[PDB]
Amino acid sequence: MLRIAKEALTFDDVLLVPAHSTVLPNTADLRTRLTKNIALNIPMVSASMDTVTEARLAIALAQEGGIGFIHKNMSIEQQAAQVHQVKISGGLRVGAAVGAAPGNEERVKALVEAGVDVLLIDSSHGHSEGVLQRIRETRAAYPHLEIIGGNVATAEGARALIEAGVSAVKVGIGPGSICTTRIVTGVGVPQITAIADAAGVANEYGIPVIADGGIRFSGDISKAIAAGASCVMVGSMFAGTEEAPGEVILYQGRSYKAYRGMGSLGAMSLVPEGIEGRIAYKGHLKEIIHQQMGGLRSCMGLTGSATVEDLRTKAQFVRISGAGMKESHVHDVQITKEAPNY
Amino acid sequence: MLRIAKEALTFDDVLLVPAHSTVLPNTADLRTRLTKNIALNIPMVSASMDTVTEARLAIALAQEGGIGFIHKNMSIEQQAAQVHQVKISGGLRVGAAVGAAPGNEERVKALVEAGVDVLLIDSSHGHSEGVLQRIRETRAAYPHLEIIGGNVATAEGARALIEAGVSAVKVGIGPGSICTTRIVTGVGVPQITAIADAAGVANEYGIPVIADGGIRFSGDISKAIAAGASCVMVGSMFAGTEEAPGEVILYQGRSYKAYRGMGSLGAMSLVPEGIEGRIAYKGHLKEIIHQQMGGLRSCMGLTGSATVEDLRTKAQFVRISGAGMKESHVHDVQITKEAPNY
Amino acid sequence: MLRIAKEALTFDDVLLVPAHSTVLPNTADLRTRLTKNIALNIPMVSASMDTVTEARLAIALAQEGGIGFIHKNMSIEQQAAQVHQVKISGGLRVGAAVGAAPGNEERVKALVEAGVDVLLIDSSHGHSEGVLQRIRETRAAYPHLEIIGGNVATAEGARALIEAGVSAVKVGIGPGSICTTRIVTGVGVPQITAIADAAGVANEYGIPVIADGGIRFSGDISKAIAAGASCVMVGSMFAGTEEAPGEVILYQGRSYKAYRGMGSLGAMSLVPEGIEGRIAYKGHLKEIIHQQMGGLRSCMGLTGSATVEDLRTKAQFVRISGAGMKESHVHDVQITKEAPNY
Amino acid sequence: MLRIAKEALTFDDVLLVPAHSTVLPNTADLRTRLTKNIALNIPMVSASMDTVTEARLAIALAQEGGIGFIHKNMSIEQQAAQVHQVKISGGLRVGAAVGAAPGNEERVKALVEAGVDVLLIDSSHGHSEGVLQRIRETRAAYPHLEIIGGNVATAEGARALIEAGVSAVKVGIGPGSICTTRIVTGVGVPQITAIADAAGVANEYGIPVIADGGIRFSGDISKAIAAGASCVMVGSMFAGTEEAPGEVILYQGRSYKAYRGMGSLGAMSLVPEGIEGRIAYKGHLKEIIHQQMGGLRSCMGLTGSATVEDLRTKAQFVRISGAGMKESHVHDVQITKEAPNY
Ligand SMILES: NC(=O)c1ccc[n+]([C@@H]2O[C@H](COP(=O)([O-])OP(=O)(O)OC[C@H]3O[C@@H](n4cnc5c(N)ncnc54)[C@H](O)[C@@H]3O)[C@@H](O)[C@H]2O)c1
Ligand SMILES: NC(=O)c1ccc[n+]([C@@H]2O[C@H](COP(=O)([O-])OP(=O)(O)OC[C@H]3O[C@@H](n4cnc5c(N)ncnc54)[C@H](O)[C@@H]3O)[C@@H](O)[C@H]2O)c1
Ligand SMILES: NC(=O)c1ccc[n+]([C@@H]2O[C@H](COP(=O)([O-])OP(=O)(O)OC[C@H]3O[C@@H](n4cnc5c(N)ncnc54)[C@H](O)[C@@H]3O)[C@@H](O)[C@H]2O)c1
Ligand SMILES: NC(=O)c1ccc[n+]([C@@H]2O[C@H](COP(=O)([O-])OP(=O)(O)OC[C@H]3O[C@@H](n4cnc5c(N)ncnc54)[C@H](O)[C@@H]3O)[C@@H](O)[C@H]2O)c1
Ligand SMILES: O=c1[nH]c(=O)c2[nH+]cn([C@@H]3O[C@H](COP(=O)(O)O)[C@@H](O)[C@H]3O)c2[nH]1
Ligand SMILES: O=c1[nH]c(=O)c2[nH+]cn([C@@H]3O[C@H](COP(=O)(O)O)[C@@H](O)[C@H]3O)c2[nH]1
Ligand SMILES: O=c1[nH]c(=O)c2[nH+]cn([C@@H]3O[C@H](COP(=O)(O)O)[C@@H](O)[C@H]3O)c2[nH]1
Ligand SMILES: O=c1[nH]c(=O)c2[nH+]cn([C@@H]3O[C@H](COP(=O)(O)O)[C@@H](O)[C@H]3O)c2[nH]1
Ligand SMILES: [K+]
Ligand SMILES: [K+]
Ligand SMILES: [K+]
Ligand SMILES: [K+]
Repeated sequence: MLRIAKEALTFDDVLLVPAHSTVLPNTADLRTRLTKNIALNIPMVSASMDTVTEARLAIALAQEGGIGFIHKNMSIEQQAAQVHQVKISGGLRVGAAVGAAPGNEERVKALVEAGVDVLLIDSSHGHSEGVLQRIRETRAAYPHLEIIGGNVATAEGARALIEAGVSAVKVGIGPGSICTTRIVTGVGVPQITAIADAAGVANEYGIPVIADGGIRFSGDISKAIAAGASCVMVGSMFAGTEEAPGEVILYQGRSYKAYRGMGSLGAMSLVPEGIEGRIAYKGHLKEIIHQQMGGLRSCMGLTGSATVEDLRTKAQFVRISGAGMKESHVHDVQITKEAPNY
Repeated sequence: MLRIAKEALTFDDVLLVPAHSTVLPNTADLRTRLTKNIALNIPMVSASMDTVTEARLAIALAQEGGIGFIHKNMSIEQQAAQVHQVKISGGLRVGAAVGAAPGNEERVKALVEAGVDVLLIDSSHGHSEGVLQRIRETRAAYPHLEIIGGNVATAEGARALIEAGVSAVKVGIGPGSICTTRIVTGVGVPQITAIADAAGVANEYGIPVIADGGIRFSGDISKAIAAGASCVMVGSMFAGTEEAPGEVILYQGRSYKAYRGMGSLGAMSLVPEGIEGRIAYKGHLKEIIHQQMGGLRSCMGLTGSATVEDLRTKAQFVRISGAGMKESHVHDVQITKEAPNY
Repeated sequence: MLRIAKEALTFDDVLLVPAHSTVLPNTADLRTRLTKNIALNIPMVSASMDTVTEARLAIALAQEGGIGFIHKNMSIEQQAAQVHQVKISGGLRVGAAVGAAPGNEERVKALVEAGVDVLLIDSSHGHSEGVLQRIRETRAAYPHLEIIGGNVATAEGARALIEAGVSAVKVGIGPGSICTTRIVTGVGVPQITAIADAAGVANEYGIPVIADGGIRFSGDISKAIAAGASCVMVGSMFAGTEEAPGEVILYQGRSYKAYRGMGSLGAMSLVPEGIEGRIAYKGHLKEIIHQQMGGLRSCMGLTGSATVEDLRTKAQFVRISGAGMKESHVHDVQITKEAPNY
Repeated sequence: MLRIAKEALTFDDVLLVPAHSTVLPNTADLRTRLTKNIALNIPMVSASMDTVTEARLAIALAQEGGIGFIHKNMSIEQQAAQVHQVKISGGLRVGAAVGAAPGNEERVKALVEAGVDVLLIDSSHGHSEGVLQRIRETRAAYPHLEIIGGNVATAEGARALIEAGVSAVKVGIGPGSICTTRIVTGVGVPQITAIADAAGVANEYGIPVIADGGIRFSGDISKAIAAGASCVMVGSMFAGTEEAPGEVILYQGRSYKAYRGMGSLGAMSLVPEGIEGRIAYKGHLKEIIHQQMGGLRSCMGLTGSATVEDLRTKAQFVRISGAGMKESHVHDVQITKEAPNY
């Protein structure tokens, strides 16, 4: 009577199993794919959010081997200009977002004319007739444009996007840090299972999966890749960097920047699907990426994964309980110094 | 040796799976049934509680497409008068509660004479000889009166109520926010399983199930409907509105109203089965309903549920762990603004 | 490789399922057995602890239909005198504790001479050669003395005690509120499973099981009985009453009494297996018993259990998750008044 | 699609089952093995950490029947001198650590010349070509030197170490109190399962398993042994003792010592895998060992384990839920005095 499809898992439900290794962290190969036609030197892309990615962060991230997605909460002229600013900064790639609603044809044309490398239809509605037909329309108009459609969280959603013509499948319905879709609507799929379910289909086509949302610690990047993702999209992890939009706010001896959902009231201007918040100031993006990729390298040394494909297709998990996750964190000790990756 | 019937689930144990959709939130159809003979434009009814539903809230709720149940903690004359006040307010429907104990015949007669649309026998003892024979007596005296009996939490309880002649089955033993039945007695069934178990029987008869208690967020409304309920009954979600009984209380810069169980000592005047509390002031009921139904509409857009029946009979769940629920909430960020639906 | 016998449950893992009922709380029959030869009017006995049971509480409890166990942390003459004081208070029954170590023969003789109704060998070592041979020695010396041996937590422990000649089996290794055996030693069995496992054996002999430790709320009493216990032993629930030993301590506007484990350093005067604490002052034992038995009566009304035997042998459980237990408690509301049973 | 090998358990997921006993705590035999050739009078060894083990603690621990591992964060001359200082203190055994990287030949030679009893290659990379070939090189150079290699967390890791020539297998990837490997990398195995998996292989060879990390309470020592370990390695439990390195720090009326991971930035001088912290001051190591071994003795009395081998090979577990662990701790009472083992 209760129509329950299966028990789905998230990052804190699993750990990666150490295995025979010939890999040292400094020899690990971090290269991967965003699409069949767009390679990345590291498996990180930035969220299309108004508190994460404008040209400044997109440039810095691309210089580190990732790609940024310029957010849609600005005029067409402004967004095209940001794309152009990244493109003229010496051989760098950039993406840009547009919404799922009809009437974005002019915006897409302007972004393409500005040299955008990949268009994102930025939505939770990947498995909808509207988004699928938007993808088909876009693929007709731009036969050689790399396209990522709305997010999905299932095998059938991934298949539908692929059949519509996307270049990569992005996975995540409500796992975001600043996000309340799952609470407001009741809808979502724990992210590890969501990634694996999508990958089971996408792998058949050689189409990359992008794991979007819920990444808190560098270890979550490893887990997302092992679940089947070719790369991760992050908001919180990059929010609060110097390069992210917004000024640094001093409060009670500590520094912060604003970070908000794109379905928050502030971002939309209504029934919101995110909140408005503040996040500790992180310093420069370069050091954050170094910390995060250091964790992933150390993972690859422990799992014996020479490349991201090895991690993505060969590494094994164990299922854990809540006590297992409490043991994984610091426990039974007072932390006197905050570590740069914790 | 341990007589354990099965593992039962509640709202936070499950999420709804996104599916193919042709539904936009503004095209979703929220109409449903309270009984075979009483339709609702939205799937919400208010609790028969002395801190939730008197005529003022019953009127406002009926104007929004729901129905209120006037509580029993007042004299017969007062309760009939409240019913009458809702009935003369332009085409509005109303319910009213009576207790399970013998001797309520005069009260029932007065409520019927005042034009009550549906009588509720307001109790946790739906599966008891007393309540079942009270239903039979009432159905004999008023062959055309819509009747809802005591609450149940099982398939057999639902069957018994149906065989006694009820017009809808209401489900919930102790899930309420302000309620302690399960702690004081040890008795209850997690609400998602309770709803599904009742619905498995009630569906055979075309008899609506009402999911009563434990609804905290709009996403819980979606889940209750998908578990099999035609509509939800809420106390906490409407307590604290301007229209609910009681005055607004200012304390340390914030406003509150009283909210208490009907088995609390205060409400009964003894071994209580609820507590007395205060709840943040919510403003006008209209905006709360708009927020809550906005969440449900957004659910229906994501699940592809065109109607409440589609959600109730076709949408699928996934089982989740505690980590999955922590990911669903806001996490790893400081909330600087409270959202109207969170 | 990991020798794991099975997954064991405690009170918060389960709820009782409501069933057809002809029972009202005021008609429920609370009578039960402590042993085949000692009946109780209510299913409650007090812990043999120096912060719970001396003559004053033993008298008050016996007047309410239970039995107290006078603790062993006093001289032989003092303990015999306390027994005598309960016996001369008009037809009342009393128990008394002795430790498991050799050399307690004189103490046992003095307690028997004072008229003790039941002797408890007060220990966690029920399944030990020493305790079993102590029981055999005692049964030889006093062929008609009701005897309860050391605690057990397994079927085989219960069988061994029965074969040694006990009159009741007491179950509980480390579930106590003030107790640390499970943390210090790593040994124990979650109490619901422990009770059921013991009862599976004891039921074959018609020998009562006493559920000792871990009872926090009245609903836990219901659950212990449904798991197979004929009655419960409580420390925390009665500590802090006016009748318990110790003076009332005022601190920051609230009143307390001391409550400590019998393996705490304070009680022993070493490697302790309990702690020293304070518990809120509860008032008179009579009102506490009324609240606790009111909860049990309300359970019996909901489960349709006319007698304690019906609850003990017929009522069904459902297994629940942590979300199910959070729903059972008060949730999402501020408690402005503390209820007498919560 | 999700490559999940099995559900793995940690200390708080399990309890030991009481069994028939002829063992009293004072008759329990605590003797065990560190290697086939090195016996221990108690099953405790100290972590090779710069805030746990230098000569002073190594001497005190060896006098109590354990063995200390002098940490590697000092010059060769200094480390050899510390070894020598323990060796000349009247018949005492000592170990010493070296890192996994090439170029430690001189350090090993100096430690051997100073009389070290056992060499530890102190690493998380036990299952790596580098560590395995380091073990082989060392075994070639010192055919009669007791060697422990890098840590492992799997059956295959244990087999590989054994085939390379180790004298004991040490188990633990990231369970440490002050440690963040699992969070930073995503890699690890809950410690109870890790120990059992290693032991399943090591038992075939008669090779001891050492359970390293995650031990918080004395009951965890019992559980590690029952999972298959011959002895435990502890950092937190001994940090903060008078004999551990570092001065006592007074802060707000309480005393502390520093305790930090060996992958913390402070210890390494970078992407750290531990943190820097402070731990409450514990007093002299002798009393801590007495408390911890008192807990283990009490376990052995309850499980009927006459020897450590009996506990290690015969004692049974039950799986528990989070409610079972909450019952095991102190609950529902205010602790007015801190117990020496809690
Ligand atoms: N990945 C997620 O779980 C998630 C969820 C909500 C919001 N968001 C973020 O917020 C922004 C808005 O995302 P969104 O579009 O999912 O939020 P949304 O559900 O508010 O939809 C936004 C617009 O798209 C159209 N739309 C609404 N429901 C639709 C449906 N069921 N099918 C097709 N089209 C529909 C409407 O025109 C609407 O104004 C984006 O920047 C996105 O990244 C993400
Ligand atoms: N849905 C729930 O889980 C729940 C539980 C307790 C109270 N309540 C609320 O509190 C109020 C009282 O509800 P209640 O009647 O369940 O509380 P209750 O158990 O206190 O019963 C109230 C009255 O009904 C009769 N009654 C008591 N036990 C009975 C039984 N086992 N069978 C038949 N009749 C019995 C008695 O005359 C009693 O005074 C109502 O407004 C109700 O909504 C709800
Ligand atoms: N039910 C429990 O889980 C539990 C646990 C510890 C203490 N206690 C309470 O504390 C008091 C002491 O109880 P306890 O005796 O279990 O604590 P314990 O384990 O400290 O034993 C106390 C005495 O009994 C003897 N003893 C010790 N270990 C034994 C063994 N393995 N087999 C046989 N005899 C042994 C010794 O002489 C010892 O001094 C009692 O009042 C009891 O209620 C209860
Ligand atoms: N048991 C654990 O889970 C754990 C984890 C991290 C650190 N530590 C502690 O911190 C210290 C450093 O331990 P570590 O060496 O595991 O930390 P690590 O991963 O930082 O490695 C330290 C050095 O060993 C070499 N190394 C790095 N990765 C390697 C790999 N994949 N295979 C082979 N060699 C590699 C490098 O030269 C590196 O500088 C030790 O004292 C150790 O006890 C323990
Ligand atoms: O449910 C949502 N409501 C929102 O308001 C919202 N805004 C962003 N997003 C999504 O969250 C991702 C960022 O997540 P993290 O901060 O966890 O990296 C992003 O990359 C998006 O997928 C939203 N999701
Ligand atoms: O166990 C109970 N003790 C009480 O004192 C009590 N009062 C109300 N109710 C029930 O709780 C429902 C309201 O629940 P929410 O606040 O969660 O919406 C209501 O609609 C009722 O079903 C009670 N349940
Ligand atoms: O592990 C233990 N260490 C102790 O120091 C201790 N003292 C009492 N007891 C046992 O706890 C029971 C009382 O438990 P409650 O307070 O939960 O009712 C009692 O009835 C005893 O079974 C102890 N258990
Ligand atoms: O992940 C790690 N990062 C670190 O920085 C670190 N330093 C020590 N160790 C390991 O932790 C063990 C001590 O653990 P406890 O404090 O829990 O006894 C030790 O015995 C080591 O196995 C580390 N692990
Ligand atoms: K850890
Ligand atoms: K979220
Ligand atoms: K509740
Ligand atoms: K306990």
